[PDB]
Amino acid sequence: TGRPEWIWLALGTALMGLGTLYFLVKGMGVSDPDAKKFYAITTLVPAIAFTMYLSMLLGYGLTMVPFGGEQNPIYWARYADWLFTTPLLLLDLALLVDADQGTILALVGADGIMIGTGLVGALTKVYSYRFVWWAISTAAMLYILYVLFFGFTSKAESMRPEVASTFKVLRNVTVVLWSAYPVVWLIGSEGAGIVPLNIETLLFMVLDVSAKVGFGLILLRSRAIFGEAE
Ligand SMILES: CCCCCCCC/C=C\CCCCCCCC(=O)OC[C@H](O)CO
Repeated sequence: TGRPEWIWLALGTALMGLGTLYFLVKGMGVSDPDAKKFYAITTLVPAIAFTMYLSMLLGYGLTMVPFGGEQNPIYWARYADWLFTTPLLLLDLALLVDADQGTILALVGADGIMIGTGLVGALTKVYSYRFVWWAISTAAMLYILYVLFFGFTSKAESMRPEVASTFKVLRNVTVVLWSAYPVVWLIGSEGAGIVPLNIETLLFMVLDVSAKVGFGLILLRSRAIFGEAE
């Protein structure tokens, strides 16, 4: 409670934990193999985020990085979370549209580059270089968003209508929410430092819960997750 952002870390921990438990209960008894994949991916996402939020709340997922002549508090646990949860969210989208394996690898690999370069930027001690890493990570994000809109055209013709509808909604949620992350980083403690760490933590908490629990609620309530069966 010594760090003002503790309240948002505590709320994030609670919301990710509750979301995990809800998805775990909701997925009980699901037998359809396709739906099992979506429940597994979508329950793992907030479960991982729960552990990383808790690690930030308890102080383990925080480190001090010297730059700008200050000791800057950097929550590195965010990147350990996103390293696994962001490819999993992309996998949800890719499986919906029955993406080619090559497209899945392009997405997951670009996503690993996005998170890894974000982590390097977050830990870099030379201030100006932090924004070089931010730019590379943003380029990887833009590549991901490009694929989400322009890499699935060969699947549109054979796509079930409920699949197309749910994918379109989830893709729009993804573009809007994922785009905000580089902005928050750029203006917050890890970039220019014009927004204080407590407001940055609040912003990432709203984004994370929306991108994980909100996204999951939309996906797991849809008929698109079930194979077409009589
Ligand atoms: C001047 C620096 C130039 C280098 C900047 C690199 C840094 C990372 C930037 C963007 C991510 C690149 C993602 C690379 C993954 C591309 C995979 C691919 O090409 O997939 C095509 C295939 O047809 C399947 O759809």
